[PDB]
Amino acid sequence: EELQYELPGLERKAHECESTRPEGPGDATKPDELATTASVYSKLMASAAKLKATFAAGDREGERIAAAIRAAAGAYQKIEEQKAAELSRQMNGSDAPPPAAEAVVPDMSGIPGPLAIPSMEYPSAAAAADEMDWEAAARIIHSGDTQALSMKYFRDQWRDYQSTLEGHGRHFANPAEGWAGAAAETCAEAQRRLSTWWADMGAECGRLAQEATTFVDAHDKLVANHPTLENVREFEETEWASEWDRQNAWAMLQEQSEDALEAYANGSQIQEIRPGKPPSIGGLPI
Repeated sequence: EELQYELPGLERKAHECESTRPEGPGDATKPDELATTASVYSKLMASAAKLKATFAAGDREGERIAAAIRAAAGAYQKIEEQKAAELSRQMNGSDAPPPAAEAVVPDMSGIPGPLAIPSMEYPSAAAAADEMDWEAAARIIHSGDTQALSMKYFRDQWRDYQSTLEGHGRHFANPAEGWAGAAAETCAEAQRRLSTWWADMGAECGRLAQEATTFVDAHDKLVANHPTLENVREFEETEWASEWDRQNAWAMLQEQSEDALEAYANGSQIQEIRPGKPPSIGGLPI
């Protein structure tokens, strides 16, 4: 596979590899102060943080491929000068001895290394959630955002970032024009890895959104089935026929709360998002 290159084509490709990735998802706040809510929330935030840090490592790799491409181009530039010099000495009857042919493996030595992906310890829920009083729980639920709008926006943002990252991957998928040979194939391979990984990162965006969806759906259901703060008022303002009736009411509402919180604990269980690091290009042959 004979070595062919077009130096501007190599620039264009290094340049595409440096394409700015659009700013990612914003942050989010908890819908309420329930222990279950804090637990699921801190998990989703931890996944989001892990993804953002991972994406930053990805960026580093794009820049490394660019630098590798430019190192190649630099090497081909030297080859081009030698060939021209060699052709000149041959044509102007120099008859200096022709220089020895020495292959040159592009110099990678100044290219930045892979980016560290900081360790984040993933939060773990309570083995058995605390029992709660229904008025106390209604208060906690309804003093927050019973619509979990922040979390829902967070969910929307991550979901929609998936297509961004898939799009971003395509900056890498195509090999440079007019480049052929071992290095070109190696680099195309590295690009395919990085390009494919970005698409995987997009899919992880999808997975985080599904996890968030699972959470906000569960929270919606919690708000719907749990006694309301208005139920607290209504319990007081209601003229109860007898005290016995009143106590059965309290019990019923208490069991409503317990059942809703139990369903919330179960239904909002989510799984850790563990994205793999990006591929790191090595160095090109010659």
